[PDB]
Amino acid sequence: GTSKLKYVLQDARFFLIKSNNHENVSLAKAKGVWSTLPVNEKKLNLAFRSARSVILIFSVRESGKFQGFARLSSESHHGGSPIHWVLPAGMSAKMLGGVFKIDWICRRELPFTKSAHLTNPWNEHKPVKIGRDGQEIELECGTQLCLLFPPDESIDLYQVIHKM
Repeated sequence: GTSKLKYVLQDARFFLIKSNNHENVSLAKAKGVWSTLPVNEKKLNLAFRSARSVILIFSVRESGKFQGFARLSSESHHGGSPIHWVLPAGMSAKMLGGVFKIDWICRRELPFTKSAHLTNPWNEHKPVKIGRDGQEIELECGTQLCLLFPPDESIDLYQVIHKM
């Protein structure tokens, strides 16, 4: 192991990402990309310039779990190959912001039952599973949450460390 993970998480910022379907998290895991609505895009871009690591912690709505976490490797950008997200009903791709490149740190899941002792001061000290898409997670809560995930032995944090 956990030592390189702790190094990556040192003074990181953390954001809760809520997806309405597994297809979008699967696409993000395969392609190393994420896109969000402009209100969250602006916050993530500010954070990316502001901290050594910005960590996105993903949860599919109604799943009762987190599906993993990843680190921003870029600010948002436009003009690339279109990602075929499964968009919510009535949503258009034009409504989205740009695309963030992300490096996955853990692709394993964590059930909410394992994070019940962690509350987020920035969301009224509600359990950290609770929050709108884009809710920032306070440093200590987010660090402890990420350390709860099962180790993902497929990932080598050496290359992510060099991006810091």
